[PDB]
Amino acid sequence: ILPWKWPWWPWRR
Repeated sequence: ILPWKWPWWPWRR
């Protein structure tokens, strides 16, 4: 599944 190195954490935007 997708890795875990994505940037800009995903918040309740």
